[PDB]
Amino acid sequence: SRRTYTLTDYLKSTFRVKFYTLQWISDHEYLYKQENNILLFNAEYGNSSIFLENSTFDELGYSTNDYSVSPDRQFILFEYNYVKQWRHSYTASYDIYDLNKRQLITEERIPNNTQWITWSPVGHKLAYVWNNDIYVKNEPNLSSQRITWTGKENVIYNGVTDWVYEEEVFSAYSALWWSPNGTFLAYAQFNDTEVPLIEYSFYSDESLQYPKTVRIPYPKAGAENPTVKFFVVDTRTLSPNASVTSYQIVPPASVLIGDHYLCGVTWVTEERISLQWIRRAQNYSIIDICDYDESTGRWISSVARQHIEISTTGWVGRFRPAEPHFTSDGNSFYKIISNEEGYKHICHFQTDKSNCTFITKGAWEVIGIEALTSDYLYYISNEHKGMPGGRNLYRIQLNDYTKVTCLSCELNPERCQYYSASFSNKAKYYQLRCFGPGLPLYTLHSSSSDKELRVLEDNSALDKMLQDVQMPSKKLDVINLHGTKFWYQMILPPHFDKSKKYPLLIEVYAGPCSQKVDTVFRLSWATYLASTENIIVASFDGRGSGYQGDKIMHAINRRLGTFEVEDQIEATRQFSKMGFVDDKRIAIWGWSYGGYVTSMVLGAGSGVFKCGIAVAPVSKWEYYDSVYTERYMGLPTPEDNLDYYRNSTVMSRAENFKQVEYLLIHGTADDNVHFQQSAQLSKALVDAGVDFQTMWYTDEDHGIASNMAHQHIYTHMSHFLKQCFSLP
Amino acid sequence: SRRTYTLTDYLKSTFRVKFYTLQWISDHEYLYKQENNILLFNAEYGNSSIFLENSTFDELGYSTNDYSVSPDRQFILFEYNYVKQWRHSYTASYDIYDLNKRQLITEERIPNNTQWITWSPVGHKLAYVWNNDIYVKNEPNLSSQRITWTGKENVIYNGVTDWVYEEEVFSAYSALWWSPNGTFLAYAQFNDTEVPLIEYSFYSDESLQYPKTVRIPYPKAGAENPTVKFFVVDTRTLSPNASVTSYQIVPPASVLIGDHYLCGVTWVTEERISLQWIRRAQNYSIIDICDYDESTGRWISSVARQHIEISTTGWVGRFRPAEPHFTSDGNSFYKIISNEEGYKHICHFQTDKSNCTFITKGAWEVIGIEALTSDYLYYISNEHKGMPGGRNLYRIQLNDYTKVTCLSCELNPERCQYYSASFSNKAKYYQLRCFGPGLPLYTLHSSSSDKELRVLEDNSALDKMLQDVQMPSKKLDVINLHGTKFWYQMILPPHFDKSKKYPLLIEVYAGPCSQKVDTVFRLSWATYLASTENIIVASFDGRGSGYQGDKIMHAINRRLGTFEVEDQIEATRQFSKMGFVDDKRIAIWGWSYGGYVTSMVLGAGSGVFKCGIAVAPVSKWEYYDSVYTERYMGLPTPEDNLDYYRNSTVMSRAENFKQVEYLLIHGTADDNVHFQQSAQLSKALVDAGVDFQTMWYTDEDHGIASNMAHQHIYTHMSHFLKQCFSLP
Ligand SMILES: *[C@@H]1O[C@H](CO)[C@@H](O[C@@H]2O[C@H](CO)[C@@H](O[C@@H]3O[C@H](CO)[C@@H](O)[C@H](O)[C@@H]3O)[C@H](O)[C@H]2NC(C)=O)[C@H](O)[C@H]1NC(C)=O
Ligand SMILES: *[C@@H]1O[C@H](CO)[C@@H](O[C@@H]2O[C@H](CO)[C@@H](O)[C@H](O)[C@H]2NC(C)=O)[C@H](O)[C@H]1NC(C)=O
Ligand SMILES: *[C@@H]1O[C@H](CO)[C@@H](O[C@@H]2O[C@H](CO)[C@@H](O)[C@H](O)[C@H]2NC(C)=O)[C@H](O)[C@H]1NC(C)=O
Ligand SMILES: *[C@@H]1O[C@H](CO)[C@@H](O[C@@H]2O[C@H](CO)[C@@H](O)[C@H](O)[C@H]2NC(C)=O)[C@H](O)[C@H]1NC(C)=O
Ligand SMILES: Cn1c(=O)c2c(nc(N3CC[NH2+]CC3)n2Cc2ccccc2)n(C)c1=O
Ligand SMILES: Cn1c(=O)c2c(nc(N3CC[NH2+]CC3)n2Cc2ccccc2)n(C)c1=O
Ligand SMILES: Cn1c(=O)c2c(nc(N3CC[NH2+]CC3)n2Cc2ccccc2)n(C)c1=O
Ligand SMILES: Cn1c(=O)c2c(nc(N3CC[NH2+]CC3)n2Cc2ccccc2)n(C)c1=O
Ligand SMILES: *[C@@H]1O[C@H](CO)[C@@H](O)[C@H](O)[C@H]1NC(C)=O
Ligand SMILES: *[C@@H]1O[C@H](CO)[C@@H](O)[C@H](O)[C@H]1NC(C)=O
Ligand SMILES: *[C@@H]1O[C@H](CO)[C@@H](O)[C@H](O)[C@H]1NC(C)=O
Ligand SMILES: *[C@@H]1O[C@H](CO)[C@@H](O)[C@H](O)[C@H]1NC(C)=O
Ligand SMILES: *[C@@H]1O[C@H](CO)[C@@H](O)[C@H](O)[C@H]1NC(C)=O
Ligand SMILES: *[C@@H]1O[C@H](CO)[C@@H](O)[C@H](O)[C@H]1NC(C)=O
Ligand SMILES: *[C@@H]1O[C@H](CO)[C@@H](O)[C@H](O)[C@H]1NC(C)=O
Ligand SMILES: *[C@@H]1O[C@H](CO)[C@@H](O)[C@H](O)[C@H]1NC(C)=O
Repeated sequence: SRRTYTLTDYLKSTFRVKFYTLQWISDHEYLYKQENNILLFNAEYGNSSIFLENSTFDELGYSTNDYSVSPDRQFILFEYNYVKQWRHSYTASYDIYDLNKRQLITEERIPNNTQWITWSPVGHKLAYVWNNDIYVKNEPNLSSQRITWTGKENVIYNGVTDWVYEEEVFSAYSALWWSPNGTFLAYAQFNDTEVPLIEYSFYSDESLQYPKTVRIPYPKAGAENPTVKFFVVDTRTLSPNASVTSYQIVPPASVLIGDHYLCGVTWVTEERISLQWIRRAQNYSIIDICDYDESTGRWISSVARQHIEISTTGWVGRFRPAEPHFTSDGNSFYKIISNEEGYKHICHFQTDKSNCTFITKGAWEVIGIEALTSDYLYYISNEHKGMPGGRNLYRIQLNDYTKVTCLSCELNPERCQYYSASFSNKAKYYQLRCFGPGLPLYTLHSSSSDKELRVLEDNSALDKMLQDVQMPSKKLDVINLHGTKFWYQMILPPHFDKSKKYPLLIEVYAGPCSQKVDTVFRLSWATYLASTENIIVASFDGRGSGYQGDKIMHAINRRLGTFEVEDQIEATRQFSKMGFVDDKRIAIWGWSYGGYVTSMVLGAGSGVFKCGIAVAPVSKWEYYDSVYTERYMGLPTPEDNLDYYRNSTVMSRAENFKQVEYLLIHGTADDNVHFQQSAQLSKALVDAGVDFQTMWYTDEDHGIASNMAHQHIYTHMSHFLKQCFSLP
Repeated sequence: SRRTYTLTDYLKSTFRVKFYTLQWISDHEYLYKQENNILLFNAEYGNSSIFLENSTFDELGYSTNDYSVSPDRQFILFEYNYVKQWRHSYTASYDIYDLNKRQLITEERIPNNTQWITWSPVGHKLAYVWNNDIYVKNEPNLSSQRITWTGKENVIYNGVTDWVYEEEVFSAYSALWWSPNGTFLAYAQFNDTEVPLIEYSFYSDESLQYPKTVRIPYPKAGAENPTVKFFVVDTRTLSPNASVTSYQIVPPASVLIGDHYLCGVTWVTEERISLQWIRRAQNYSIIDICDYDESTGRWISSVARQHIEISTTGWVGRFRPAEPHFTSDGNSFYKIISNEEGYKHICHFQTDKSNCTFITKGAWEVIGIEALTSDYLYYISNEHKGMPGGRNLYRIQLNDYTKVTCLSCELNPERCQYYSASFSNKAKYYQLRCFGPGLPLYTLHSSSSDKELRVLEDNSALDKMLQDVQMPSKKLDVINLHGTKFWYQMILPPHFDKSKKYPLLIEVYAGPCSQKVDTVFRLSWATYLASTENIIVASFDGRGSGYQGDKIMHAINRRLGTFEVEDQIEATRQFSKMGFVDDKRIAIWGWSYGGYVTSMVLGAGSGVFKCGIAVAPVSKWEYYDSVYTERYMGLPTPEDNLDYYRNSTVMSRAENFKQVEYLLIHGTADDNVHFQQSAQLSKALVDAGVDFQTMWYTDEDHGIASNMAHQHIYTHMSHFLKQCFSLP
């Protein structure tokens, strides 16, 4: 008999899952890193030529973290000195190389500690942020022109997001957007003057005698939020002895009236820009299409060019409103919005008309719009086979919504049921990325007749390797809760014995619009637990989960910690009846919202779970950030939703932990879910005379992802579970 | 059958040990709190009368935390609104109550948040500290006179100590001293301007949305230290419109030359004061006796009145240089110093001459000088039976040092071997306090006849309750390590069967001048471990331990973490050979320095210990305070002792932890041994791939003493030990 997938196999990634990352640079060509050099492929034929010899990297005096070729191909940025900040943010040093002269620009260099940098969409202009201010370099070798003067550490950010905007609104650090042709440079200014500071200790290397205190303007629920300003700069007049020509665009009056967020920016044409704003409440957003007035430099908005989007049952969009996809000429756009029935579908809008027309419909949802031509619209949805945890690429005819074809559905039906796509510049070619249920598969296709063209990466090596290991099997199925069909997944140990009662581990996320059940292939900790430790690992998507319509997703609106926690319990009760499950050994674990749900479940007193592990959990919503929290909970005031904020804390269920074995884990430098959350929960448990276990991870943040900490937590969690399940 | 002493019995103090706290107020009277009344006792004839009826307390309107009667018995101070700060410091509100007119002073009340307050030694003058400044009230009903104007939060302290002086030098918050007749008020001023701040999070009550950051000027080893100034205020001129008459006394040149500490103050007569100073190196201290010059108001210092004390093998004194005890006239004094053999004994000094004469001698040590009269000196020593862990009261005739009597040695030889004493004014009577090995016994005696007069408290009630429980016995004995005899104690389970093999827990402190082996009776966690769980708990005092001469104590000078750690290992190795120890089940635990030694031992790779628990340990000397650390280690510089600071960290031993089960515990609000110490240690263990267990305690300080935390830590450690010993 073979061997099993071990914890070390997981921790050291002994079984490599290959991928194929390419960067389109034209309607038919893409850059790809092979053996350290940047190759240039011609999708059409498959022939490649060298674009940058690995040799050039060696001659640089540092490790190249990332590269970015200019749109006209005359220059390339070299990113080094990478220093991570939050989830997307970081600082770095940059060198600009001249691909013509095949030399390295040395005059007027990009500054040290640059916060963000980007080429214009055409040519080779540059805009970057340094010390919270924006700078523009029209030519690599020329000196930069300062765009903003208000930048102030921890107070005013120009061109980059503050903490909450990076994490909860844009999911990006960048807040700069060049116009299609480089005339205009739009940017947002964030003002955190009145945002309270979260403070926590950072111990750093053993050599530091006194700990450092980290301070971050971070708006917790109901607190003062950062304010925002959007401007469009006319770069044509940037001159050393000239002022900066910029125009401030404000949101329509229906949002300007109170606290709001800027949630999206889309350039339509050189003279048309679409701004998307949302009220602080987040159930009311509006798109404002503004046109440039050549005679005054103003950006004008009109009531006819404005489009509202609200939600009466919940919040708008999944984590933010979906983005508008404009036609080439900008006279109309396609965007995903909720149906009359609550399902997210593509609607066609006239830029200056309010009524829109849905072009897709059904008891399923469009995930996103991937590409748009004059003739077609390509999108991703979970329509196929009615499985919401599946994803496929579809193409619909614009002049006939009856003609919709599925480009990926039948390519490899057993191996591939979960895809994402990447199209070349005018959608003439697309790369399909299959993430499971079988081994990932990357392939290239021509939009003309949808020919397979060629395989880019098929993971044959991993496949050869895995046939010698006793892998667990993954099965998806459905169970009915309160008249609704909900999906679950179970990772089952190899050589499954129906007569044996296996211990069961429930892995949970369960946050609003979460999806823990899908057909994605993963080599994870659960793979190990099932393969070597014979533990069945299962996940369930109940009320509050996404991609199945707003009736399901919005079910937990204003009441986080109720129906989603309850469904995890009821679903587990059903699993516990299966003959091959040892109902006396059921555990539950989760990270983040999953840690919160795990804790609420253990504190429910259901008698269904023997033990559980919460990693970096929210323990009280008033401790989490304003943007995410308020979106689902409203404000913690008696006039709004205070009662539901107060009875949804983990601390309120403290007494009930006397019935279970609990492991609470948290990184001390978590800037996201503050260590404070676990500190407050451990204290209430201690105050209740409840015994449990904890594990802090010094200086680790929300991902507890440094190499050693990562190995350590999974090793520590595996020992705790084995002890809970009486496993040798 | 019988009950055993349980964890709950320990945690809830079911078996109460009683004591008898009294306050001498004259040569033959003392106050005592009984049934909440303040009683006035007459030692002569044993009769008693009510000094303050408890009715008074009931009429107050707040919980009276404590009280202090004025020396002339006309007023009484009531302390309420007590709020603890560090180990000795706290703030409170105070009412003054007139005993004659049995009414409460309501005019010119003492301010709230007062930091320290004390009556003058005679009369009823008051001196108090508020907002870091000193104030004097000549009468309870009169407005106070401000004495200092430099008070400043976290910077300048007048009349009270800063953090390090409080914890390591004075072992008190108070820094003011009235002269015997109340003429002068001396006080020290501490300047923390250049002391770095230790910063850490305090989460507070669950309702606090954002954690607060605590900041304390705290000097770590080798860092900038607080500076001090000493003044004597002539209180006779205090008047609403008069300036403050004061004189600054500076240390002698030999100490003034560099960083130093004021370590003690002793009023000799109304016109003579003794200041004791020590160099930052702490192997050099000097006593400077200053005389008041009536014609100029200054306090004059002279070389003939200066006395130097140094140490060539280590530091001066035990934790500070011993204090001088002056005769009534102030022409000579008695003080404990190390003799030529390295044993601490009483030397008689002439105030204006440098040579002294020893009045005690032998291979044992004087612990302290308790009282002094024109004809006798009373002291406590461990001479009896040659056991360093025993304590007795002796009286030596001043005109004939060969004449010494032991006053407590034979009162109750079996029950009482560890005494402390408290003498009335002029040493006419003394209360004797017996702490073990039997149950505590408090007695009152007459000094003229040395008759026992009466038993104040004999704990006969506790004795009765304990006859019904299976109590463990405590045995003290000796072993030889490298040719030197050292003491150890073992708490043995009831019905100790010399033939069975019991698990063994080593409880360690082992810091410089520590004494974990004594004849004190204690109802502890260990009592429960022996009585209920049948675990032998042992302690051992090896190299570095105190009360056995400098050769033993100074053995670890400049090398903490070496010999005392090795001695714990070798002694246990010998214990494991005694026959009744299950060598497969030996553990070690300790708090503070003991937590440090516990960790160094586990990291030694001796294979002797299966597991250990360290509570709030030091992990690296450079992280601990300057006063304590430098005393034994010198400076962490390559010029001085850096090499020994560097290889004495627990982290340097991380790799050896892979062989043991370890539990690391620390309170997050520990202001003494910063959480940073365990946080840096766990980070090193994670980095080395070591699995271990952790337990933080939210908002708990160095004592992890809140009621619920106390129960929680011991319950958690019991579970861990029992699991390590395979005990159900
Ligand atoms: C205020 O003072 C009066 C005394 O003047 C207090 O009354 C005394 O209270 C104590 C404590 O309850 C009584 O003692 C008890 O005696 C029996 C022995 O027979 C013993 O079993 C108990 O353990 C305890 O020792 C004492 O007899 C009683 N004395 C008088 C004169 O009544 C009163 O309690 C005080 N007020 C408060 C509320 O503290
Ligand atoms: C950032 O926002 C703050 C408001 O919180 C602005 O501060 C105000 O500025 C005006 C004009 O300078 C003053 O009259 C107010 O007293 C300020 N209020 C506060 C709270 O300071 C600040 O000007 C904004 N900064 C930018 C660049 O827009
Ligand atoms: C907070 O309180 C609400 C209202 O009492 C709880 O909602 C109820 O939950 C029970 C389930 O035990 C249902 O049977 C009721 O119908 C619910 N009432 C409402 C108004 O919907 C809610 O569960 C509590 N939240 C938490 C996290 O405990
Ligand atoms: C730090 O290093 C010193 C020097 O090597 C250690 O002291 C030696 O310890 C060995 C083994 O116990 C003895 O045999 C040597 O005689 C010691 N040398 C000296 C000069 O003392 C010391 O133990 C180390 N400190 C720690 C905590 O490991
Ligand atoms: C838009 N805009 C600007 O352009 C601008 C500016 N501040 C400056 N300078 C700051 C110090 N040097 C001189 C002024 N300029 C540049 C400028 C202004 C007017 C004429 C020429 C150049 N601010 C604060 C601004 O908001
Ligand atoms: C398991 N889990 C989560 O829970 C989760 C999550 N992403 C989010 N949010 C969207 C991105 N930014 C804010 C958080 N959460 C929800 C959450 C995280 C932490 C605290 C509270 C809620 N992901 C990607 C995830 O895998
Ligand atoms: C010793 N001494 C003092 O006495 C003193 C003082 N500061 C004051 N006052 C502060 C505000 N009111 C007036 C001055 N006084 C009191 C005082 C000085 C001179 C005559 C009368 C009263 N300082 C700083 C000082 O060191
Ligand atoms: C067990 N243990 C200790 O260890 C200890 C101690 N007292 C001290 N020092 C003297 C008084 N105040 C400062 C510390 N330490 C030694 C120590 C404590 C914390 C860190 C490093 C050394 N006590 C009374 C004690 O019982
Ligand atoms: C550069 O490319 C060559 C093939 O063109 C390859 O053999 C070589 O390994 C590469 N250099 C490296 C190791 O970066
Ligand atoms: C591919 O080959 C064709 C010739 O058929 C050539 O024109 C084209 O430039 C090549 N592209 C690359 C990048 O190799
Ligand atoms: C801009 O101003 C600077 C002032 O030093 C001057 O040297 C430069 O020539 C000016 N630019 C022009 C040509 O207008
Ligand atoms: C939007 O949310 C707010 C909660 O702050 C609520 O009061 C308001 O009625 C909501 N509007 C809609 C359309 O439901
Ligand atoms: C004790 O009795 C003596 C006389 O016998 C008396 O002077 C004294 O005041 C009494 N003490 C008390 C406090 O009762
Ligand atoms: C405190 O010390 C600083 C130097 O560290 C000095 O500047 C300051 O004046 C001192 N303050 C007092 C009141 O002694
Ligand atoms: C002190 O001076 C004040 C006025 O400044 C006056 O009212 C008061 O009477 C004076 N007190 C004395 C003791 O002279
Ligand atoms: C006191 O310590 C210093 C510095 O560590 C040392 O140089 C000196 O020799 C010591 N003094 C004596 C008398 O040992």
